[PDB]
Amino acid sequence: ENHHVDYVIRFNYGDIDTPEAIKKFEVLLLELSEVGLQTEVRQGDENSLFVFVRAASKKKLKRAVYQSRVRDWLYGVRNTEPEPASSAKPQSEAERLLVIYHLITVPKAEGGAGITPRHGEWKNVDAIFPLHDEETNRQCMREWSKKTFLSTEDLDRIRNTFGEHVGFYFAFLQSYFRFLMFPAAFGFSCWLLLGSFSIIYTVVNCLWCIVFIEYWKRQEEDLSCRWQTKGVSAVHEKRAEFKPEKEIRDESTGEVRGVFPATKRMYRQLLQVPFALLAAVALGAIIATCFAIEIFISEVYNGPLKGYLVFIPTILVSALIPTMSAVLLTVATKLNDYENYETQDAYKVALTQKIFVVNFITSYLPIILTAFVYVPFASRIVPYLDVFHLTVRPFVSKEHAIKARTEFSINPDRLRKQVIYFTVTAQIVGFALETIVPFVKQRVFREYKEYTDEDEARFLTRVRNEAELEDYDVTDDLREMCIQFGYLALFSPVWPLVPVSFLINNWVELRSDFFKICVECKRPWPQRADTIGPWLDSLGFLSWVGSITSSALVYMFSNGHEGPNGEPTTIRCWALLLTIFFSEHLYLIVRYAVRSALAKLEPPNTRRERIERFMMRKRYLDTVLSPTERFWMRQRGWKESAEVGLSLIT
Amino acid sequence: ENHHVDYVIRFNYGDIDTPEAIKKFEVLLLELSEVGLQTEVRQGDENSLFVFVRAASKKKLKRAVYQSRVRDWLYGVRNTEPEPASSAKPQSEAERLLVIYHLITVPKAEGGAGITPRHGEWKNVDAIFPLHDEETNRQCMREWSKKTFLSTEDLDRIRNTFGEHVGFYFAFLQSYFRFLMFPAAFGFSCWLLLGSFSIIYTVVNCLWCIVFIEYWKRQEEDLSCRWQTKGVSAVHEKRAEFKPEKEIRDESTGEVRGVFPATKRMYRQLLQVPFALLAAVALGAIIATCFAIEIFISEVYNGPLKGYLVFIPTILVSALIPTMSAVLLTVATKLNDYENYETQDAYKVALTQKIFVVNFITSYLPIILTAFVYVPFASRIVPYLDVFHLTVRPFVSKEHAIKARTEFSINPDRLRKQVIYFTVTAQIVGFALETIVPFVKQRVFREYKEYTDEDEARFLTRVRNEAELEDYDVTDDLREMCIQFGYLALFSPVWPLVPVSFLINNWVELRSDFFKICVECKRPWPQRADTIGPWLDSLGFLSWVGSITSSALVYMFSNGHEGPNGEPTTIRCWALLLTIFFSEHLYLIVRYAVRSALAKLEPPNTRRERIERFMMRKRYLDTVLSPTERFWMRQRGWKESAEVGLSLIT
Ligand SMILES: [Ca+2]
Ligand SMILES: [Ca+2]
Ligand SMILES: [Ca+2]
Ligand SMILES: [Ca+2]
Repeated sequence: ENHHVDYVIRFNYGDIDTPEAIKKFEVLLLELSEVGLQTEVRQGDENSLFVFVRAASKKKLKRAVYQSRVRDWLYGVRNTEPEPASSAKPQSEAERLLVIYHLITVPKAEGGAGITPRHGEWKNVDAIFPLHDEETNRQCMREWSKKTFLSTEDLDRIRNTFGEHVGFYFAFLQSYFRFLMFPAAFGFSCWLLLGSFSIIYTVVNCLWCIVFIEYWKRQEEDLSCRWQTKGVSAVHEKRAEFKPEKEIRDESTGEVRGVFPATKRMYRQLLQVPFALLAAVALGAIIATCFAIEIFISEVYNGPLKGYLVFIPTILVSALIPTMSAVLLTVATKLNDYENYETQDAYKVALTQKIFVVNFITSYLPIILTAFVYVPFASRIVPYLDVFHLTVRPFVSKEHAIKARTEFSINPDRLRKQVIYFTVTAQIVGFALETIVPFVKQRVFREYKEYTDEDEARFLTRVRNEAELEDYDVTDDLREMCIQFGYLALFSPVWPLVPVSFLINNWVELRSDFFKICVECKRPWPQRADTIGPWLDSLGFLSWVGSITSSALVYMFSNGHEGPNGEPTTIRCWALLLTIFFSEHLYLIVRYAVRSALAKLEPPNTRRERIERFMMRKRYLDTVLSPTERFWMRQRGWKESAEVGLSLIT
Repeated sequence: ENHHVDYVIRFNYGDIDTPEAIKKFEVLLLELSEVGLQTEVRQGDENSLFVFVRAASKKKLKRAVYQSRVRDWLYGVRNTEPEPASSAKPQSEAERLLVIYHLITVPKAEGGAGITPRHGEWKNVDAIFPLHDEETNRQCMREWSKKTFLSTEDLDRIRNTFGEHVGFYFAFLQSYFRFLMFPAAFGFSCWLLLGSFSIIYTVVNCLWCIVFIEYWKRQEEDLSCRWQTKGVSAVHEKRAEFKPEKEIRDESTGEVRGVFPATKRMYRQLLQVPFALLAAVALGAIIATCFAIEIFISEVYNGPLKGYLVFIPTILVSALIPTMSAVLLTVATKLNDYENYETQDAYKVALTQKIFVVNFITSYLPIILTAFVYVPFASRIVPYLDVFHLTVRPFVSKEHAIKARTEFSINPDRLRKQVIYFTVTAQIVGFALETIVPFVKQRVFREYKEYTDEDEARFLTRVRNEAELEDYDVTDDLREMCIQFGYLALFSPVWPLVPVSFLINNWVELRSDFFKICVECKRPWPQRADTIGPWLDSLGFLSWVGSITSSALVYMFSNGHEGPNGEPTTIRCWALLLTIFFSEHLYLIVRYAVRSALAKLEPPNTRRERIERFMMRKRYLDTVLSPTERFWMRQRGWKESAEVGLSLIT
């Protein structure tokens, strides 16, 4: 059905001249041939060729699979000895696709073709992608669209098709959804019986966050052992953009390495603090200014055309936060390039960590402003917001803009409504923008280009359609789930139905993300992983911060949703600070206890890998490696000493 | 000089009858013979026999050394393949002593004699100890009593004589002493230029604590790799008191294990929280009551005989804290037995962790009471201390006991004097009680018993003298150094010469502890370790708590040593809490940054062990282990595809 194709290499010739294009193309085909791959060339687009790649021989494929397994075993990623090359069948499509992707991409010295798409020698090579298995995808979709949980076999199927990175994301999402049943039930019970800002709800929520994060750390270790990816960072793919200072030739492996000093990288990484403060200043200024405009227009201004003016600040936010975030992403990418980052995974993790500052600010600063600035203050702030009258100055006359005032009186529904928005309406709108609109845009761009050799015209047209799809990044889905967890950890006391909303959304999220991968995206090459990465630390940080924000909220809103109704008078700053101190430190103590208790419970795959390391070393040992003297002359054997002892005893 | 003796086994017959003593002694000698050891029996004391133990054959010793190395390698403690048994010489005296100690003590099923001193089958066996190498000890003492730092070779000598546990203690002490030069110089500079309660001193002190602890974690990893003890917990010696529930026979090693459920142990370990609260209540009650008596007698009471009454509370503390601590140690030992603890190291670590609560309370609660109870309060507390007049009631008449009052006026030198005591006078008195008085007591008890065969009478008399010496526990010295670090981390802003005192004391402490080990204690058997153990976590906790206490002190005593002179009026509780919040979280952020920066700097022995694991697996691999088809039929080799691409581009 896929015509035995492993990868499609898109070669762009449109932006270059014919002689250089022909020379580069011949070089590409020669490298593919010399690395043991079979090529077929077809017209991809009007400006690109499709190089269809396949293992040229079953023997060569078995040899490459065996060498990949041997490299994994040598670097300790697996403990079982690699089976001989005659029995080296790819145990899944993900393994064959990974071996062939490495053959195409790893440098010539490392034993492959050095095709680095969108890099120096290969800027014409635009994309290297495998083909979707449409029947398997549709079977999986229809099968687990009718179940509650995905089986371990279902997760293994995802891993065997899309690799362990996508597999880890779906395993984490399934575990998060399963753990969300407890907070969903408990928060519905609290919303029914206690209402919001309940001490018992906040305590149980913090405890649940602790338990889920520690459980997932343990489960990640277990799953990376079960998928044979534990310690996979030892064989992380280098990135071709890495600029080494000197070239050193280690003696263990007869190769030059290209060293770069770690301390110099740390000096360059000092710039992350200024980047973070820049992003905080810019994004917080935009968000707080739009919040002040929103407050003025919606609650201070009392002139004509109030809806058409209250839609102003939401528009400005929706236009300016994406733009400022794109600028900050450009700055973060330039800083990530300045830091050198030998490996692609290190580069990706560092960029994700820089972007997490922007994510935190844009996701949580609105609710933080409403909760800890608008509610306690803003009876003392709205006198300073008369200056924002000019935002309504263009649409209404100067006198009507001035005579539009009333007692400010803070809205006690503002915070609950903002939390309900971010945890329900944002979820629905994000589902729409994430699955529906890209799908419709793809179908529209297809029928636009489709409206205005005979035996492979269908396969080739569907390959040309797959070539237009989006490039799936599992980091985006992990980011979304971690930001959602942050909402739960930080602001769930405001509205205890947040975990119910997240439970429903995450059940739908598994299926809709799988659909997006299978239908709206090119099939990702089966990248490996032994963890969700920096997102685990992000979740730990969010839960820590939530222990502070939730306790602050429970203190401030003890008297109800109004709490300090605009005035900071009722808030005793020492009692708020003491609440925060004891809550955060009870959090840290309970987290330490839970982590230490879970460290005493070794999971089965982890114990099996430890025992297997022992057994491998035992096999190795079994196959290879196969005056003063007058003091001791007094009592010959153990019996003479026994009689001397008897004589001394009696 | 030691007559080739490896171990001396002290067999006590005094508390049993002659037939049972003879039977037990014959069983002991038979086990020693059957495990390959040569025995010689002499009269140890009037109530004990000395069994002198030696490897019966150089071949048997080489075989036992080879088997020990093979076990270490199989469990991953070392990565280099064990050399053959014909080249299996003990590379140090510590290795031979460890192999022979294991031969004597590990159970019969594990391949040794099952002699467990002071246990069921062996309650008569009182002690198993090696003999000191007096010439080597005296050479080391005289050699590094004349140097500033001990060389890496000196530390290796300590490890090669006394094992890696003692070696880790001395390495930690040397590193701590070396790092103390920075705080000593900086604190002397601050005491000269700024005085006490300086913000810059407190900041620099917290930063130094962070850096030293993270550096020592890194150095512990490096040193355990250099001493081939990394991961030594995989071969931790089991403890004979362990009560298994079921007996399971794992298939990897053909042996029964004796499983006990970890969750049941965790249930039993829940009792540690009640023990900790009990110890806190009892010790804090004693300490606070004696502090109130001290305050009343010294500053409220103004009658006759004031010195003979002010010595009352110090006496009561010195008598009651040791007694209450012995009771709490009995309770902690019973709780440690209730928890089952398969291995001896786990038992020891758990008992040390239970005792650390008592250590923290008794070491720091006096200064904490003075700093955060006596200074802010105690103008509002001394009205409640008239009830303590009865403590002076026995020595003075009732009227003289009543008419002994004056304005309370808190002493502004109390806190500085208490800190100076705990950091200088306690150090000197502890040096005395630790080295001088045990030495003199030993010499006195010797000449008492020495006052009121001909060729080995000197060796035998010195073995009988060594048999009386104390049993060295390196945990005591680690406890002392960690409590000292706690004083530095918690209360150094009060008096910035604390690190100078600790620098001098720790230089003397290296030499005096080595002297105590070599002269006042039996030679410890060469127990292994890859860390100082729970004391690293204790240091981290103490530095964390110090970030809170030091910032609180700097806030409270901004106006000088008087600070809040008895009244809590000048202390703004929100400003104190905000100071604590920002100080502790700046601490945690800086600690995270320093830990992450140090994780990027792999030390040489660590990198060497990783590369050696790779090389060992490479040696193992080198010795053993040696319709759709019409799509691909269009272009045969890389050249036909090249011409198809050329025509398509044209
Ligand atoms: Ca979504
Ligand atoms: Ca998603
Ligand atoms: Ca000492
Ligand atoms: Ca000592």
